[PDB]
Amino acid sequence: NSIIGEKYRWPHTIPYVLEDSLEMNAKGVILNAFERYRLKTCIDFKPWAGETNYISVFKGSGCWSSVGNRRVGKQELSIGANCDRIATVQHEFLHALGFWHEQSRSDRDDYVRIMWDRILSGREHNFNTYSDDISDSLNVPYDYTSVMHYSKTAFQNGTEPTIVTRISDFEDVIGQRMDFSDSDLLKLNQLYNCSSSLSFMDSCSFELENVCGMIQSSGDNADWQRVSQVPRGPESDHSNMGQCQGSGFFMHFDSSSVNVGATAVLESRTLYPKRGFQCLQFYLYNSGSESDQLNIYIREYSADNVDGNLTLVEEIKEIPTGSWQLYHVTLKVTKKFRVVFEGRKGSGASLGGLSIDDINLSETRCPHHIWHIRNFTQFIGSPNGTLYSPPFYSSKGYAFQIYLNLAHVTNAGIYFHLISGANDDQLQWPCPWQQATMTLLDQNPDIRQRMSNQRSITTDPFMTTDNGNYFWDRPSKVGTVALFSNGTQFRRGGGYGTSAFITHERLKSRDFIKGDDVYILLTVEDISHLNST
Amino acid sequence: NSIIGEKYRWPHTIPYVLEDSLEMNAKGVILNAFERYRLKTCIDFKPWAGETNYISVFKGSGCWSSVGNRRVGKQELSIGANCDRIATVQHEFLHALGFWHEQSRSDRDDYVRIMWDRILSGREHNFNTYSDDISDSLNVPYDYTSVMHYSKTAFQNGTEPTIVTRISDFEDVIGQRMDFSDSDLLKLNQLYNCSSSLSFMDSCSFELENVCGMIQSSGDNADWQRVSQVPRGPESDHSNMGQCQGSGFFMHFDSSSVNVGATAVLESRTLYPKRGFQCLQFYLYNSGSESDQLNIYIREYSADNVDGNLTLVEEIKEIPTGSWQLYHVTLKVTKKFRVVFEGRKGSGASLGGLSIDDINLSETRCPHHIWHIRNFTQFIGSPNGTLYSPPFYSSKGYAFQIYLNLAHVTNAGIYFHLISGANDDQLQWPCPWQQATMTLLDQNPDIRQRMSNQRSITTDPFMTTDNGNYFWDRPSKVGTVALFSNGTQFRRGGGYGTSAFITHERLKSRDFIKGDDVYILLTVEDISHLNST
Ligand SMILES: *[C@@H]1O[C@H](CO)[C@@H](O[C@@H]2O[C@H](CO)[C@@H](O[C@@H]3O[C@H](CO[C@H]4O[C@H](CO[C@H]5O[C@H](CO)[C@@H](O)[C@H](O)[C@@H]5O[C@H]5O[C@H](CO)[C@@H](O)[C@H](O)[C@@H]5O)[C@@H](O)[C@H](O[C@H]5O[C@H](CO)[C@@H](O)[C@H](O)[C@@H]5O)[C@@H]4O)[C@@H](O)[C@H](O[C@H]4O[C@H](CO)[C@@H](O)[C@H](O)[C@@H]4O[C@H]4O[C@H](CO)[C@@H](O)[C@H](O)[C@@H]4O)[C@@H]3O)[C@H](O)[C@H]2NC(C)=O)[C@H](O)[C@H]1NC(C)=O
Ligand SMILES: *[C@@H]1O[C@H](CO)[C@@H](O[C@@H]2O[C@H](CO)[C@@H](O[C@@H]3O[C@H](CO[C@H]4O[C@H](CO[C@H]5O[C@H](CO)[C@@H](O)[C@H](O)[C@@H]5O[C@H]5O[C@H](CO)[C@@H](O)[C@H](O)[C@@H]5O)[C@@H](O)[C@H](O[C@H]5O[C@H](CO)[C@@H](O)[C@H](O)[C@@H]5O)[C@@H]4O)[C@@H](O)[C@H](O[C@H]4O[C@H](CO)[C@@H](O)[C@H](O)[C@@H]4O)[C@@H]3O)[C@H](O)[C@H]2NC(C)=O)[C@H](O)[C@H]1NC(C)=O
Ligand SMILES: *[C@@H]1O[C@H](CO)[C@@H](O[C@@H]2O[C@H](CO)[C@@H](O)[C@H](O)[C@H]2NC(C)=O)[C@H](O)[C@H]1NC(C)=O
Ligand SMILES: *[C@@H]1O[C@H](CO)[C@@H](O[C@@H]2O[C@H](CO)[C@@H](O)[C@H](O)[C@H]2NC(C)=O)[C@H](O)[C@H]1NC(C)=O
Ligand SMILES: O=C(CN(Cc1cccc(C(=O)O)c1)Cc1cccc(C(=O)O)c1)NO
Ligand SMILES: O=C(CN(Cc1cccc(C(=O)O)c1)Cc1cccc(C(=O)O)c1)NO
Ligand SMILES: *[C@@H]1O[C@H](CO)[C@@H](O)[C@H](O)[C@H]1NC(C)=O
Ligand SMILES: *[C@@H]1O[C@H](CO)[C@@H](O)[C@H](O)[C@H]1NC(C)=O
Ligand SMILES: *[C@@H]1O[C@H](CO)[C@@H](O)[C@H](O)[C@H]1NC(C)=O
Ligand SMILES: *[C@@H]1O[C@H](CO)[C@@H](O)[C@H](O)[C@H]1NC(C)=O
Ligand SMILES: *[C@@H]1O[C@H](CO)[C@@H](O)[C@H](O)[C@H]1NC(C)=O
Ligand SMILES: [Ca+2]
Ligand SMILES: [Ca+2]
Ligand SMILES: [Ca+2]
Ligand SMILES: [Ca+2]
Ligand SMILES: [Cl-]
Ligand SMILES: [Cl-]
Ligand SMILES: [Zn+2]
Ligand SMILES: [Zn+2]
Repeated sequence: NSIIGEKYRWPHTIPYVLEDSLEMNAKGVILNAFERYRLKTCIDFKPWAGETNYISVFKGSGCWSSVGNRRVGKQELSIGANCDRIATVQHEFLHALGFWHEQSRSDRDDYVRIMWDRILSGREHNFNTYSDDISDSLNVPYDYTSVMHYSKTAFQNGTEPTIVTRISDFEDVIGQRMDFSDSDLLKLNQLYNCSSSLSFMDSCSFELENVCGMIQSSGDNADWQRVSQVPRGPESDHSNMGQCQGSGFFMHFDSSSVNVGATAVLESRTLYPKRGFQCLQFYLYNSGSESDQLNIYIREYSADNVDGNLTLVEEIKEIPTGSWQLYHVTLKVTKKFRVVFEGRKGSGASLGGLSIDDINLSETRCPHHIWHIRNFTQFIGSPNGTLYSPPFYSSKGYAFQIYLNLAHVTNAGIYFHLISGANDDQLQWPCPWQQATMTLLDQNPDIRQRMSNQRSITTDPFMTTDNGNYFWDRPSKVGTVALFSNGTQFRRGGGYGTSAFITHERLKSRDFIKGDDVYILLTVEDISHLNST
Repeated sequence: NSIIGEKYRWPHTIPYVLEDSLEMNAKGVILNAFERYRLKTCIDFKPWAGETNYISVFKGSGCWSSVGNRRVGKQELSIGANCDRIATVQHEFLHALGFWHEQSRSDRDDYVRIMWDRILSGREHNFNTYSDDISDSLNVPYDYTSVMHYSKTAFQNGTEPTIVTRISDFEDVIGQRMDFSDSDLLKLNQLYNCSSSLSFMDSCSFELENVCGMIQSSGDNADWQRVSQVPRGPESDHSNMGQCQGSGFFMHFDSSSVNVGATAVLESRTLYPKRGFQCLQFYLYNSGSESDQLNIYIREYSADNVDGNLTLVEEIKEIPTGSWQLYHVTLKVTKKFRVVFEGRKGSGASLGGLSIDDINLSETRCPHHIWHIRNFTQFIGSPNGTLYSPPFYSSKGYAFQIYLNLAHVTNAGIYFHLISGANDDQLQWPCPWQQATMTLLDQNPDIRQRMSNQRSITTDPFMTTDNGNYFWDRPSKVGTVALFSNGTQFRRGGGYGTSAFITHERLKSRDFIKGDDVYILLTVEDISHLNST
C-alpha cells in the first residue's frame, strides 16, 4: 500500500509547521505522535527552517493528507476537530510518508469485500484500489490490524458494515487506532531503509543466557541469578508468565541468604545517548523484606573520568510484595554510560529477594504517575467496574483522579477528574490549558512492540456546565461529594475524556492485561506554551 | 566491531574475482557463501567487470582479509588450504565488509578473560582491542555466538584455553563456524541500511490468525482448518510442538469426513520473483490414508489470463504417517505468482488428515536429496552411532552414500561415499570434480534464523590411496563389500569428509534436533566448469 516512485520520498527528517488553527490539545497530541515515530522508525521531525518541501499541520475539515512527498513546497496535512488523537496523527503522517489505506491494496479483494450497496451515496470514492504497477505492498501480507485500515463502518449508510472481512473473526479487528501495527513498521522501515531509531536504546527480558550484555559486579557480596522461579516468589517470570515450558527467566537477588547491608550489582552494557533525556522502566517483584531496596545509579564516562563516575539517581524502597510492580526512572544523561542496579538487603528479615524483568530503556519522557489495577479481569463488563485511581498531584500542583468505566457492554470509557487538593488556595482557576494524557499500557516485554492505547484532553478554562459554572473550576465550588478509600471526604470535579477509550475486545487482546494486572500511564502538563507556534 | 568511516563501505554489490590459485572445492564453497549473503542481507556479489575497487579471492597462506573497503583497487582476500568452508568464507567477507573480530571490541574484557600466560610467544598481538573512536558496535550487545569470535583455543600454547568467557556456559560456544549469528546480521544489515534481501520470499508458521496472507479457495470441496491439534495426529504443531500453552498452529485438511477425490485448496499471497528459480519447503504430517496426496501448483499471472493459469509442479503421494516430514519442491517461476496447496483424499479409508506447517520460500536452489534420521538422540556419543544414509544418485549418475559417525565423545563426523550404481559402466572414473555439499539443517521455523552447519568436499580424480588405487575410482574396483538394509550387497568406496563436522554440544543446540528428528541436506554437483574463473 506504498506509493511507487523515488520522487515521493521525504528526507528521513520531515520539516513541519504547527499552524495556529490547531486546537491546543491537537498540538500536544501531534508532538506526541512524533515521539512514537522517533521510537520505532528512522523518521524524525524538526521545525521548518526554510526547507522547500515541508508539512503544514492545520485545523482543516476532517483528518486527511496527501500520499507521499508531493514536492509542492508547503504540503498541507489536516488535523481537524476530533482528529486530535495520536493514532490518527500517526495515520495521517503515514499517508504523507507514502502509504495508502490498507484496504486500497491491489490484493484487497482477496481479504475484504466492499459492500458498495451499503456505502453512503457520494462516499464510494474513498474505497479505491491501486494496481501493483503503482502500489507496492513491500512483500508484506494483508494486515487487518493496520492503523491504515478502515473500520467496518466507514461511511456506512445504516447499521450494516461497508467492509466485510472474509476471515469473519477480523470483522471488528479492522479499524484499530491504538498504534503502529508490526506490519506498518515493517513497511515504513523498509521503504526508508531504516537501520535504527532515535529514541530506542535497549530492551532486556533475560530470555537469552547472555542476559542482554549485562555484567555482574565482583566488588560486592552476591550475584544476581538468572532463574525461572523462586520458591517464595515469583513462581514465574514476567515476560512469559509460565506460558512456555523451559522459558521465562528473570534476574533475582536473594536477600534471604546475605547479611544486612550486603549488595548485588548488575550493570548494563555501554550506551551512547542521542537526546539528553531517557526513561528507564522495568518490573520488580519483592518476596523478601520491605527494608530491602533497589538503588539505580548512572555510570557516566568522559575524558575526565575514563573509568566512569557513579551518580545515584533513585532509591526504590518499601517495594510491595506479591505482585509484579512497574517502575519508571527518569534520566538526563548526555555522555556514554551504563545503568547500575544495586540490590541491597535491609535490616528486616527476608525469606525471598528482589526480582527484575522486562527492562526497557528509551530516550523518552517518563510518565508522571502510574495507576496499577490488580485483579482487573473481573471488572470488564461488570456493574462494579467503576474504578477510580488514587489521587495524584500534577506538575503544576493540581490534584486529579482518573475514572475508568468498564461497566458498559462494548466500550470502555476513561475520564480525567480534578479533585480537591492542598494547593487549591494558590492555584489558578479555572484550570487553564493542562493537557492530561492517559495511556493504557500494552505490556509487551519489548517497548518496540507495544501498541499502547493513548488519549489526551486539555482543560479549557472557558468551558462551562449547564448550570453556569466553569467546568474546570475549583472542585470545592463545582464538584460533587466523594469518599476516599480510607473514608476521607473530598470534592470531585467534572470528568472529561471519552466513553470510547478502547473496546473490550481490544482491551482483552495483546498484553494490556498481563498477570490480571493493568497499568494506566498519566502525564498532566501545562501546554499553554503551545498557544504560539 | 564495525570500522568507523564512510570510506570503508563497499557498494551493496561487491565485484569479485575467483583467482585460479583457489582450490576447486574452495571456489564452490565461496559461491555458496554468496548465496547466504543474498538470502539474509542486502549484500550481493557480481563478477568484476572493470570496477576500480574489487575483491580478489586467492589461495594465500591461511584465511584473512582487510577490514572494510580499503579503496586500493585490487583488494585481496585469502581462502587458503583448509579455508574452503562456507562459514569461514562468510567470516572473511564480514571482514571485507568492515567487521573486526567480536573479542576485539572495546568492552570485550567485561565478557571474556584473556589468559595471556597461555598464548604462543609472538601471538599476543592477535588479542588486541580497538577503542570506540575507531570501532562501533552499533548498539548490539557482546555476541558470544558471533561468527567473528575466536574459539577458546586461539593461539593457545598447550591444552588450556586462551579465551575464557566470564559467563561459563559460553566457554565452548565461542568460535562457532556454522552461519551468521542473529547479531552478525543485525550489525551488517544496520551498517549497510539493508531493507530486504535478494532471495528471501516468505516464511509462514500460521502462528497468527491471518495465516500469512494465505487464501481459502471457493472452487473446491473443503477448507483447510487452522488448528493446534488433531485427535489422530499431530498432537501439536511443528513450530512450537506444544512448548507454549495456547500457541502453535498448523493448517489441517480433514480427509476423514470427505468423499474420495475431494480437495481442499490453500493459496498463498501474490509473490514477485527476482531470480527465476525458487525452493518451496514445508513440513507435512499424515494421520489419514496412504492414498491421500498433496498437490502443489503455481498460479502464474500474465496478460493472457489475468485470472491466472495453474500448473502442476509436484504430486506428493504415499506420505509416511505418524511423524512430521520435510519436503522440498523446486520451482522455476519468472512472473508474479502464488503457491497453491491442494490436499486430495484418496480411495483409502481415513481417520485423520493432512497437516502442513513451517513453510518457507526462497529464490534458492533446493537440495538434491534429503536424509531423514528418526529417533536421533539415542545415537549421540553411542558406540552404535554409526549411521548410513539411503543410497542416492547424483545429477550426473554417480551413486553415493553418506556416513555420519556420532560415536566419538565430543565431535560428530560426516563422510561422503561413492557406491556402486546402475550407470557405472558409462560414468567417468575416477570421479572428476564432483562437489558434495552436506548440510545439517537447523530446523528453525523461519529460514532467515537458521544456522545450518554445512561442509563441502570435491572429488579429486588424482587422489590416491596407500595401495596405489585412485581414491574416487569405480567402487567395484576399489571399494569394500557392504550390505544395504534389505540385504542386497553393493560396493562402497572410500569416505571423505571430516571427523569434526559438528561438536555434540552444538548438535544438541538450536533446532538441529527437532522432534528427535535430524535432516541432512545433500547436493552433488559437477563443478568442473570452475577450473577457469
Ligand atoms: C535393496 O535396496 C537397494 C537400494 O535401494 C535396491 O537397489 C536399487 O534397485 C532399484 C530397482 O532395481 C534401482 O533402480 C534403477 O535405477 C536406475 C538408475 O537410476 C538413476 O539413474 C538414472 C540414469 O541417470 C543417467 O541418465 C540421466 C538422464 O537419463 C542423466 O540425468 C544422468 O546424468 C545419468 O547419465 C549418466 O548415465 C548414463 C548411463 O545410464 C550415461 O549414458 C550418461 O552419459 C551419463 O554418464 C536416472 O534417470 C534416475 O533418475 C530417475 O529415478 C530416480 C529414482 O531414484 C528419481 O528420483 C528421479 O527423479 C528420476 O525419476 C536415477 O537417478 C534406473 O535407470 C532404473 O530405471 C529403470 O527402471 C525403472 C523401473 O522399471 C523405470 O521406472 C525407469 O524408467 C527405467 O526403465 C528403463 O530401463 C529399464 C531397463 O533398465 C527398461 O525396462 C525400461 O523400459 C526403461 O528403458 C531403476 O530405477 C536402483 O538403481 C538400485 N539402487 C542402487 C544404489 O543400486 C535393491 O534393488 C533392493 N533390493 C531388493 C531385493 O529389493
Ligand atoms: C486518606 O487519603 C487521602 C488521599 O491521599 C489523604 O489525603 C492526603 O493527605 C496527605 C497528608 O495529610 C496530604 O499531603 C500533603 O500534600 C501537600 C501537597 O503535596 C503536593 O504538592 C506540594 C506542593 O506543590 C506545589 O509546590 C511545588 C514546590 O514546592 C511546585 O513545584 C508545585 O507545582 C506546586 O506549586 C503550586 O502550589 C503552590 C502552593 O503550594 C503555589 O505556590 C505554586 O505557585 C503552584 O501553584 C508538593 O511539594 C508535593 O510534592 C512532594 O510530595 C509528593 C508526594 O509526596 C512527591 O511525589 C514529590 O516528589 C514531592 O516530594 C505534592 O506534589 C503537601 O504540601 C504537604 O506537605 C507539606 O506539609 C508537610 C507537613 O507540614 C511538610 O512535611 C511538607 O514539607 C510540606 O510543608 C503534605 O505532604 C495530601 O495532600 C492529601 N491528598 C489529598 C488528595 O487530599 C488523607 O490524609 C487520608 N486520610 C487518612 C486519615 O489517612
Ligand atoms: C533506500 O535505499 C535504496 C537503495 O540505496 C535507495 O534507492 C536508490 O535511490 C536513488 C535515488 O532515487 C536511485 O538513483 C537509485 O537507483 C536507487 N537504488 C536502487 C537499488 O533502487 C532509496 O532511495 C532509499 N530510500 C530512501 C527513502 O532514501
Ligand atoms: C546508510 O544510510 C546512511 C543514511 O542514514 C548513509 O549515511 C550518509 O552517507 C552520506 C554519504 O556517505 C553522508 O553524506 C551522510 O552524512 C550520511 N548520513 C548519516 C545520517 O550518516 C550511509 O552512507 C548508508 N550506508 C551505506 C553502506 O549505504
Ligand atoms: O483516512 C482518513 C479518514 N477517512 C474517513 C473515515 C472517517 C471516519 C471513520 C473512518 C473509519 O475508518 O471508520 C474513516 C478518509 C477521509 C479522506 C478525506 C477527508 C476525510 C474527512 O475527514 O473529511 C476523510 N483520513 O486520512
Ligand atoms: O581470523 C582469522 C584466522 N586467524 C588469523 C590469521 C590469519 C592469517 C594467518 C594467521 C597466522 O598467524 O598463521 C592467523 C586466527 C585464527 C586461526 C585459527 C583459529 C582461530 C580460532 O578462532 O580459534 C583463529 N582470519 O581472518
Ligand atoms: C441511505 O439508505 C436509505 C435506505 O436505502 C436511503 O433512503 C437513503 O437515500 C440513503 N442515503 C444515502 C446518502 O445513501
Ligand atoms: C465485581 O463483580 C464481578 C461480576 O459480578 C464479580 O465476579 C467480582 O467478584 C466483583 N468484584 C468485587 C471486588 O466485589
Ligand atoms: C609454550 O610453552 C612451553 C611450556 O613452558 C614452553 O616451553 C615453550 O617455549 C612455549 N612456546 C611458545 C612458542 O610460546
Ligand atoms: C544404541 O545404544 C544406545 C546407548 O548405548 C541405546 O540407548 C540405543 O537404544 C541403541 N540403539 C540400538 C541398539 O538400535
Ligand atoms: C574449465 O573451465 C572452463 C570455463 O568455464 C570450461 O569451459 C572448461 O570446460 C573447463 N574444463 C573442463 C575440462 O571442463
Ligand atoms: Ca523474562
Ligand atoms: Ca556480584
Ligand atoms: Ca506453526
Ligand atoms: Ca475451500
Ligand atoms: Cl512504555
Ligand atoms: Cl533451508
Ligand atoms: Zn487515511
Ligand atoms: Zn578473522
